[PDB]
This record gives sequence, C-alpha cells and structure tokens, in this order.
Amino acid sequence: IDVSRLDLRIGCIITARKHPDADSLYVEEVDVGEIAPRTVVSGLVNHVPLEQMQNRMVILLCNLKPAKMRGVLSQAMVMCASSPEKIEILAPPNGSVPGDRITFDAFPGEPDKELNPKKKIWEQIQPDLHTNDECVATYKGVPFEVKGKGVCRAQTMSNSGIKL
Repeated sequence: IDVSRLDLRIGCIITARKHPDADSLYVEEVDVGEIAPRTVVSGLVNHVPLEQMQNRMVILLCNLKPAKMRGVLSQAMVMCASSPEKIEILAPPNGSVPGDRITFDAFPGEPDKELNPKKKIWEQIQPDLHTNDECVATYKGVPFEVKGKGVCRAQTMSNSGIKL
C-alpha cells in the first residue's frame, strides 16, 4: 500500500466562512477542476484567519468517503502539516491549476475511486507522509510535486507529520 492509492489534487478555495452550526470549523467551497466546486469542512479556525482562507490554492485529498459535519457534507480534505501545537496549510507551487494531480513516478498507480472507510488504508500511508528538513511535503522523502511547476511545502513546519 503506497501513496498511489490517494487522489491528491490542487484546488482553489473560492469561498470560506465560519460553519453556520459549528463555530470551531470553516466551510469552504473549493474548485478542484470539476464542473462544480466541492464543499469542504476544515477545523482551521484556530490556525488560519478567515481572511487568509479566501482564494487560496491548496492540495486536497479527493477520494475519501464524503461525510457530514453538522448538516454539512464534506467532500474533500485540505492537506496540512501538523503537530499538537500547530497546523499549516500546504502550499502548492506558483502557477498550479485546480485539478492538477500530485503523482509519483516512484509510486505508479491509479487512486482508489473511494478509499474504503472500513480498513482505513490511509492510516498505513500517513506514517510515511511528512515535510522534510526544508518544509517540503514528501511521501517517503519523495517531494509532492505539480508537474512542471515545483514542489508543495509548509511555511515553517519542518519534519512534521501530514495527517489523512
């Protein structure tokens, strides 16, 4: 089981607001290159000011089974570097386009249509997901890259885990 099972894509947060029925969460509408934006619910209120959530490029895990979070069905998850004392949104390289896929020549494969909730194979992948010494996001040391644009990275969190 390697990273090829995950469907990682670039997205642009079109709109972001406090979740109407869960003030500790944000609800974002994200353009991920599909016909319609995906609704995403993120617990980033205590880590990123709302102003900095607007029109922001991010990396999303797109094949997790959608789940509700207070009457709000979350359809993807924003990839972040994290620790018990901080969370940082991973930044795609300049010029990334919604829908761009993060793939690895070292780990060839097509992502699952939907990660089976039962089994949770992402728990087996997460341990090898971390930013390196230079804050670049990696899977087993191989950088998250957008073909022809560059690598994805956290702002200050080095050697930090990336949760799924």
